[PDB]
Amino acid sequence: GSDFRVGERVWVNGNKPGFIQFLGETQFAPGQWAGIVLDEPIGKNDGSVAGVRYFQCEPLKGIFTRPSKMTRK
Repeated sequence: GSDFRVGERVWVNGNKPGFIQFLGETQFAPGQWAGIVLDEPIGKNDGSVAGVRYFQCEPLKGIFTRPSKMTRK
């Protein structure tokens, strides 16, 4: 009903909660991406990929996902 916004609480596939820290295109892949800081350290990065920073968080709490792979509740 409404587009995602920075700061929104989201649930990534598998029902992993996090907050949106980045939205848009990135250098590592085409299309739209969502940079999320997860509640749990089950992520893959600190908000950067290949030395390029999109956002910042603990090294194991950041992940980038397609907006289609996350939902609100």
